[PDB]
Amino acid sequence: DPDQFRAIIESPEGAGHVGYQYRRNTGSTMRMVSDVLDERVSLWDFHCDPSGNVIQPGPNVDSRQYLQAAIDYVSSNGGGTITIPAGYTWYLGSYGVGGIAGHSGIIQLRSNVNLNIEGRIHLSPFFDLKPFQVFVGFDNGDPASSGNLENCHIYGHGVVDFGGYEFGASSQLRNGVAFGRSYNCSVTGITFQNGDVTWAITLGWNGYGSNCYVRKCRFINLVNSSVNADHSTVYVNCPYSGVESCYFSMSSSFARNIACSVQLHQHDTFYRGSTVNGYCRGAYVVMHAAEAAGAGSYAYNMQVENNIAVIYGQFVILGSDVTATVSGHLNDVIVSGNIVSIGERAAFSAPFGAFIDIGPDVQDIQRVLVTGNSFYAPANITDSAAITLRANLNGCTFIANNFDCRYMVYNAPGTTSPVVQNLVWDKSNVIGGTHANQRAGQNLFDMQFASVVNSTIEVQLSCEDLSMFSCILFPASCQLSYSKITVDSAWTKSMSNTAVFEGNQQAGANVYVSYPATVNLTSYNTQGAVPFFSTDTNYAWVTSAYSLSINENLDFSPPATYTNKANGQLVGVGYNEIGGVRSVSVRLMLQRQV
Amino acid sequence: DPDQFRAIIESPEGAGHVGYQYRRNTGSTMRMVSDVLDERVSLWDFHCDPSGNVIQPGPNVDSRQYLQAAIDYVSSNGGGTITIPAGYTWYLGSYGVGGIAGHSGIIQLRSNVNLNIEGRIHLSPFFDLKPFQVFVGFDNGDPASSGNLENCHIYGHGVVDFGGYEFGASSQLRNGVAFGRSYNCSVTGITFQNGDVTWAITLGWNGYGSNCYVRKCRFINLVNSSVNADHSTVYVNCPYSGVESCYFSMSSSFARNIACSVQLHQHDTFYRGSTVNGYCRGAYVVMHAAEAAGAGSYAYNMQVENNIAVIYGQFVILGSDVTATVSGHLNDVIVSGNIVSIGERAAFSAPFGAFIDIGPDVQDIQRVLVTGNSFYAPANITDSAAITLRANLNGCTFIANNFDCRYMVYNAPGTTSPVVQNLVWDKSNVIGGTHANQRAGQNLFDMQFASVVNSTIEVQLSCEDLSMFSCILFPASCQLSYSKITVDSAWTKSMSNTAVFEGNQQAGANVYVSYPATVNLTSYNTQGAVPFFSTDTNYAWVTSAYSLSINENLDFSPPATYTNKANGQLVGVGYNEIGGVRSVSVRLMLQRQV
Amino acid sequence: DPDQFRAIIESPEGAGHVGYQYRRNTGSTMRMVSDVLDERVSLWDFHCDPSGNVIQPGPNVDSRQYLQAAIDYVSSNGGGTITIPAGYTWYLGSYGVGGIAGHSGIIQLRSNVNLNIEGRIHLSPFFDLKPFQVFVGFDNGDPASSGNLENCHIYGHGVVDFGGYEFGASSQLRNGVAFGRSYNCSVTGITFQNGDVTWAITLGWNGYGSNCYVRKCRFINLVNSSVNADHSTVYVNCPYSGVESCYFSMSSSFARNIACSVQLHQHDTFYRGSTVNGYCRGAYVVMHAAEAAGAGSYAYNMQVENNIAVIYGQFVILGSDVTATVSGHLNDVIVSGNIVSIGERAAFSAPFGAFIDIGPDVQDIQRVLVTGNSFYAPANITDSAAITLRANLNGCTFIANNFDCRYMVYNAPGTTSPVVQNLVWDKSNVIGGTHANQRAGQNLFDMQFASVVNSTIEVQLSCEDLSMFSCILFPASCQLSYSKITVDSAWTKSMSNTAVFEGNQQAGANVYVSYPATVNLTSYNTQGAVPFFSTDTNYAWVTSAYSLSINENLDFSPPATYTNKANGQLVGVGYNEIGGVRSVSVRLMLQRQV
Ligand SMILES: CC(=O)N[C@@H]1[C@@H](O[C@H]2O[C@H](CO)[C@H](O[C@H]3O[C@H](CO[C@@H]4O[C@@H](C)[C@H](O)[C@@H](O)[C@H]4O)[C@@H](O)[C@H](O)[C@H]3O)[C@H](O[C@@H]3O[C@H](CO)[C@@H](O)[C@H](O)[C@H]3NC(C)=O)[C@H]2O)[C@H](O)[C@@H](CO[C@H]2O[C@H](CO)[C@@H](O)[C@H](O)[C@H]2O)O[C@@H]1O
Ligand SMILES: CC(=O)N[C@@H]1[C@@H](O[C@H]2O[C@H](CO)[C@H](O[C@H]3O[C@H](CO[C@@H]4O[C@@H](C)[C@H](O)[C@@H](O)[C@H]4O)[C@@H](O)[C@H](O)[C@H]3O)[C@H](O[C@@H]3O[C@H](CO)[C@@H](O)[C@H](O)[C@H]3NC(C)=O)[C@H]2O)[C@H](O)[C@@H](CO[C@H]2O[C@H](CO)[C@@H](O)[C@H](O)[C@H]2O)O[C@@H]1O
Ligand SMILES: CC(=O)N[C@@H]1[C@@H](O[C@H]2O[C@H](CO)[C@H](O[C@H]3O[C@H](CO[C@@H]4O[C@@H](C)[C@H](O)[C@@H](O)[C@H]4O)[C@@H](O)[C@H](O)[C@H]3O)[C@H](O[C@@H]3O[C@H](CO)[C@@H](O)[C@H](O)[C@H]3NC(C)=O)[C@H]2O)[C@H](O)[C@@H](CO[C@H]2O[C@H](CO)[C@@H](O)[C@H](O)[C@H]2O)O[C@@H]1O
Ligand code: NA
Ligand code: NA
Ligand code: NA
Ligand code: NA
Ligand code: NA
Ligand code: NA
Ligand code: NA
Ligand code: NA
Ligand code: NA
Repeated sequence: DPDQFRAIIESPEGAGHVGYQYRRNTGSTMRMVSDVLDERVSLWDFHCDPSGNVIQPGPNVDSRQYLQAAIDYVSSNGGGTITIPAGYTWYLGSYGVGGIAGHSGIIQLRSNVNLNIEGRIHLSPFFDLKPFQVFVGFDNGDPASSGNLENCHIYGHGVVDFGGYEFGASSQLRNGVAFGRSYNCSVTGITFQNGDVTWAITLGWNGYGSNCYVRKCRFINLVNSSVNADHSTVYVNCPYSGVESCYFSMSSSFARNIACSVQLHQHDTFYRGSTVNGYCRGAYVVMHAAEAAGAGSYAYNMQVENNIAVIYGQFVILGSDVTATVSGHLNDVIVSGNIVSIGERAAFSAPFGAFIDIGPDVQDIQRVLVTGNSFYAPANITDSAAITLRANLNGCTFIANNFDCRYMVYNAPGTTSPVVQNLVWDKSNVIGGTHANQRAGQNLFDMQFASVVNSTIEVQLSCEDLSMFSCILFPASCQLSYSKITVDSAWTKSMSNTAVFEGNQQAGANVYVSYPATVNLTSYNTQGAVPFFSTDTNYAWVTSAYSLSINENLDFSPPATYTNKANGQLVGVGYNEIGGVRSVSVRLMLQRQV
Repeated sequence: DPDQFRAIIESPEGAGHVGYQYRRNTGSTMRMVSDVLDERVSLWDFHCDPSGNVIQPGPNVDSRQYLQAAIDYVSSNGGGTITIPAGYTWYLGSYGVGGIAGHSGIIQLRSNVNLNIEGRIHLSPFFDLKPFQVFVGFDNGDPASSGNLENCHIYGHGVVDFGGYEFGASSQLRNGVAFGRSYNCSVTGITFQNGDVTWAITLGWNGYGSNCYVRKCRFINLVNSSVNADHSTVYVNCPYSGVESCYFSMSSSFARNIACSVQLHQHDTFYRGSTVNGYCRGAYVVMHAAEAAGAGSYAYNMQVENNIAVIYGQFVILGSDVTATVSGHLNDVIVSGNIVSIGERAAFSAPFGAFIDIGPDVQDIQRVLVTGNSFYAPANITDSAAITLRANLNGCTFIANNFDCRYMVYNAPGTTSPVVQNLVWDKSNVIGGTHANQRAGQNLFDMQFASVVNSTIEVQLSCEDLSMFSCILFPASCQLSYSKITVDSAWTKSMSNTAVFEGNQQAGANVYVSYPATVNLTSYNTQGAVPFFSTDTNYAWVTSAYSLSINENLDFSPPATYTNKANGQLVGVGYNEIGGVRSVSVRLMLQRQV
Repeated sequence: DPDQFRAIIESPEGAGHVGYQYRRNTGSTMRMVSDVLDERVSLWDFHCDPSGNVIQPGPNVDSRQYLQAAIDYVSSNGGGTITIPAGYTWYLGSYGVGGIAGHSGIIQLRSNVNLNIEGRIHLSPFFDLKPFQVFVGFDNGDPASSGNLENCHIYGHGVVDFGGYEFGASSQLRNGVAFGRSYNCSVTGITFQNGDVTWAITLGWNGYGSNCYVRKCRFINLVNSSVNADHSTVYVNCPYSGVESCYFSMSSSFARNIACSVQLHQHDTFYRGSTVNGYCRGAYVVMHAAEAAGAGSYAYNMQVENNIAVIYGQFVILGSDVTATVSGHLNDVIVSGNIVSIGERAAFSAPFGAFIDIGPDVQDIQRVLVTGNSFYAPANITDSAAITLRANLNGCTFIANNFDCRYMVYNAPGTTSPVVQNLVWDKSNVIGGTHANQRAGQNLFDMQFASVVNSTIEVQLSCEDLSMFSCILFPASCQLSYSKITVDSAWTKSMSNTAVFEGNQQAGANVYVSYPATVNLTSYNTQGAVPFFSTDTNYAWVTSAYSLSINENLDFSPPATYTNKANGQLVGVGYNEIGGVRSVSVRLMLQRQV
């Protein structure tokens, strides 16, 4: 049948008739060529017209149904990896159908079906002014009724290009990859670019999912208009999941005001080793009660480490909230090894610059460690703080950071009156000098709170700034109890005010406080050991004080150390070599219970 | 010969007769189809019966000999990568033969032969109740006589499933990958699951090997029975080797009592960026003298950083030991950036909770830096410590950590009496408040040692805990010399005991100590400058003291500062505006040589 | 035409006549075998003689033109990935031509053309004694006229072997991969070995380039002769670029004196997670004004974290410089989590050992944070320092490090006289004890500078070292102002000198200083409250002092605290129970404005 043989060979079954054995090894399987070819699969195997003839991709070709067919087919065989070939741009030109339609989905991902994107995937103008989620892992329009997406990995050296199209309306949503209720899924190596989107990738769905990761990806120019309501490049909404070694860049002015790189919203999540430029915000670390279904109502074991950022707003934002029925809690957080600066901008030209923000809208944030970070803002940016503490806080600890910005602790007066507990600012935090001389009328630690309890503020300057009103100021409206507040004397000799308690709160029974002050004293006339007393009676709270001044006199000396008396004078015993009433003005370290 | 031509084409040599040139490029090599196919290799090329017909894998098919044949064949050509295809589960049903038999080996790995596991590898019930090591890189039953395994990489999106089978006896061993005397080997991307094993991966053999790594792997439910004697998921037994970005999870109760994620046992080894849940222990960092053959008897440059863990026992365990002939030493260790909690459990229901443990069974551990970590244990877990110091220590330094647990330093009285040198607890360690009010009868730093030398403990509270017996207590049995022990006054005003030296050890010539105390004093009756003396004679050791109390009196003041006298009284000079014997009880900061 | 059919099949077009459809799927594209084969490409498709017959690689075969042809061809189709097959060594035996010739180039890389190196690439002896750059991404002999290289990735399990050939002359250059003006390029997984080269990889060109990375690579024995002038394994000369998780090893003696692992020379660059053995230096972090064209004249956001190193010289070297026209600035640097030791060597046998060096040859270095690192040098290495501060510094901050070496701060007297600003050494830096008893004639902090301003040095010992001359010494030639210098008393009771100011600089108006001293005092004879005065008149600068000694006497007590008098005596009020002139020698804490 040698006519039939030639016909068979040229037919689509022809490769199934040509035998093969690996490297002529007689111990190897006797196969057909088609068997070996069938070990791999690409978009070319599905990118064909109804008569089976291949179609070249391009801007007038909608590749969506072909990729979907490929995905569908490989899913039917228990999975595999589909290559999107290099050297070609594959345009997407229509919405998907079925369970992804509720999500404005283009492509449905399926379990165990990996995409090796080596070429480029580009959105056609069909999508201009419309919502879209390019890859969707949900299988139901209602995520609560969705099955899971498992073991789906997107990787390669290729690109997803969003076509530069602006949002049509603020209320729209746009996404690159929504993995859905996603278990062991990942994106590695891909560049996402040239868009106006809400997110590039989302992981999980309200706590459902596990072991999802974004690694070695680039995210470039993904906000481009004033219509875009909000952008967060990666939203991590399942536990045991994270972002590592990624690069995030924006150029748009709008991004400086609206864009965040990462959301960590479930327990055991991380954001590491990544570089951010041009964004408003670095990361939110948040437990929303509305997202607590899959993994509980606590966000714990949250890690933000070893990132590099230039931002215009706030680096890390901490928060939690409630619904009628569920209480969200954020605890057990570490922020460490990050090097962050506020980019060159005018004061008040973007959201208030901060390393840590305690974001408003019942919060419960505690057990946070912020350690071994650097923060810098240029000297003109009045709105820059180590922490903007703008809502209730139940604990945050700062150790061994270097903060070089306008404020250390700040909240705006007569906005919120946060209730503050367990704010620990260790003496090993180094306060930079870039804003020296810029602080007229300002308090370095401006404690504009309802109350402060169980808190520690150990102020240590590293250079002079005599422009500042005070190192630390508590308004009379702020209650202060069971706290330690100290101001180290270095670089403070010429300051009129070091610590200010406008409500005399430092007299509290369990307030432990020390700071420098200038005190005028007068002695009795007695020759010999002689008392010196303060002229003012403002010191009923002082347990001891000691001299920070030299004694220019030969004929007498004031006391080295002082106690107080019931009338609020200080008193100490000096020495009159010759008698006479003495009158001196001395710099003292005032101490209370320390 | 056109009959012969058709026959040739359908034969196993047929692809070797069909010509090919890349993309019709006339400058390309004129090849045959078989040449291009021979560029890749899969298990399908060896998974055949004796007549060459392919065999489908499945639970009634033992794939072992076929994979071994593939490995053997590729090794003969100088190496390559064998694909274990996606969409299939490949069952292993028998032991291997030869040099791996001594190791209970299933598959022998060979140098330069990589395995790309995209499908699933599952153990058949043949292995129920038996020992096994799935992949073995030794080529001799005696590892000391083994050749090396070099340049062998196992990677992909696939899975090794251990079939859920329990151990048959405690004395058995079970492993996933033993690389052997392994140089430039790695496992990346693989999920190891559903087992009862000793290890999932071991790297090296008693110091022999180099540049072995486990990256982006998952390890899930690898302990399931009470028979399992001990589990450590990755054992690193060669230098210049490590674990990074991995995920470790257990669900079994037995795992909470026996399972550790990593062993770092040779120099220049690391454990980074990984997430652990459900394990007893995080990592051992140990030099066993018995393992010192390949790389010397020092474990140095050991790094445990930026991990996330929920454990039930101890995070990092430090140790070393000796044989008759060889002395093991552990030095130059860093533990940093880790965020760790003891999981919800009853007190004493698992091994004692600790961030650092100094593990018993001559140790030599020194030059350890523990910095910028968080640790948390729930308030009910009495058995929780920043360090359980249960064997000899030659040095460990703690700086800028946040420890929130029951004890800071602990050892059980009348177990061991460790000899302690160079324990440094810097003031920048922040002590959390979760266990406040839980510490009746307990010492926060319970120094239950034979001796303490060249040590620093700078206690700083961040909130009150008046339940505790003391901040720090030394029993009379503990010698204390050439040390600094300080208790900051903040939050201590109402404590009866701050530091306790049951053997009066704070009087030592080179002991530098300060802590608060209440002292009753009486003055002479003299008007004017007047001495006040303590009623008790317990202060022969005090170099100075100063007031931590206000003076409620108008008519006199006690001294601000005090020295001592030979009889052990304190003495200072106050001021009697009017004469009369005065009697006061004051809170003082007692100081010795500081 | 069945003769023609058989002929066609055996021809190079034969595979283009054999039909295929994926897995017999009738919905799949009807293709030819050649179409599926054309989805991949290897060196075999170009490694052929002029008649198209394949050539086997080997030491007598020059593979260069064949690889270049492959690269060229794939570039023409918009890119792809070329495999360099496993199981073969591919020798390079000649220079390339054209635009790479100016760079001594062998292979020209092209945009979007990736190289998957699974086999070995070896240099033939043609290259002995000659310069070479194996892979070059420039397209012009003058880099300023070069186009860019974009989207080029080199990866796999293979090896580049430099053939062991020595340099022929010091003035020559040799490189593995020069990416050129390189945007989104990377090298992953490759081992570079057995050479005498200047660099293994360079990224960027004078600030031009972006998003270039070296990951999971090994670099082994890349210096082997005394001819080699200088070696730096990776030179990062574009922003948003870095090195992570790499391994660097040298065995040569010459490497201990000349070799550095990484250069970070542009903003937003990083060096993380890597292990170094046998090198002189870890990393330079430098802004050269001569390299400022592409990305500006500031190196900012520079990160060196979580590395492991054994080196013989300096870990991190900081610098900047100028040209006639351009000023380079280095700022916003973090160095954190690194564990580093000086390898076993004789004192002065290699460049001076240091954790941080401020390298000479107008510098501008500021806003540097050095935190949470360990450093160790063996006790014999006299030339070991936490910082060698050998050129001008505008700021560096040290917090919570553990430095165990001979010096903390050092500069050699009568070499440079650096101008120092904003040097911050926080009290949380722990000073190790390995060099105790080795410091005869040495100052632990040897402040051999022109001047020191706005600086903080808080010395805290952790053990005794009475061998040292002083803890800190300022020569009379060093101006000191607006600074804080403190020496904690612990472990200092027996020291003759703690802080030394050879120019009496501690008297400065804005110098804040405290340290211990022994002081002889004499009292008046008066019974009762009685003054004690120092016999020496060296204390005009002291604001207060207090006792660090016990009082062995019953009949009197010296003052607990002292002030001074205009003549430079100290004075305080003690108590004579019985009268008589008293004479005591006491250890005091001397304080000035603190
Ligand atoms: C851009 C971004 O992520 N911003 C963060 C805030 O997130 C919140 O606003 C977003 C605005 O885009 C999201 O809401 C929008 O999308 C919702 C979800 O889309 C639906 O469900 C999807 C699964 C389908 O595919 C879609 O087709 C659609 O059906 C939609 O319901 C909203 O109407 C719309 O506005 C974001 O919603 C979350 O999206 C993730 C990712 O897709 C998804 O997994 C979640 O299910 C979904 N959550 C919920 C509850 O629906 C929404 O959360 C974020 O709130 C803010 C955190 O900071 C604030 O709150 C802190 C705690 O009080 C406080 O401290 C802080 O100061 C506050 O600013 O951070 C970013 O702004
Ligand atoms: C599970 C685990 O790793 N536990 C750690 C302890 O390791 C020790 O016990 C293990 C129990 O499973 C291992 O011993 C077992 O296996 C030995 C080796 O198997 C043989 O050799 C292999 C190469 C072959 O393939 C096998 O067929 C067989 O011939 C076997 O000899 C023992 O009888 C058996 O109990 C573990 O042994 C090491 O295994 C690694 C990995 O396979 C291998 O590379 C080494 O060669 C082998 N070492 C030796 C010396 O044989 C064995 O080390 C670990 O000791 C402990 C550390 O903490 C303790 O010690 C500290 C220092 O004193 C102390 O501070 C601390 O408090 C102590 O708890 O940590 C885990 O428990
Ligand atoms: C080995 C190394 O990298 N050493 C570091 C120092 O770099 C400087 O010396 C190098 C010696 O090899 C390089 O100069 C050499 O190469 C130059 C460039 O080659 C040319 O241009 C290439 C693009 C072509 O392919 C070549 O064919 C050739 O045309 C050449 O011009 C020089 O003559 C030659 O000596 C190195 O030069 C840089 O090389 C990189 C990587 O290839 C390239 O991207 C740059 O363009 C090129 N730069 C310049 C300006 O040409 C050259 O920089 C390095 O200077 C030192 C830093 O520390 C010192 O300076 C600090 C600041 O003052 C100071 O604090 C510190 O104490 C100092 O030691 O670090 C290493 O030693
Ligand atoms: Na929807
Ligand atoms: Na905390
Ligand atoms: Na209030
Ligand atoms: Na054995
Ligand atoms: Na240490
Ligand atoms: Na004892
Ligand atoms: Na050149
Ligand atoms: Na700094
Ligand atoms: Na000078």
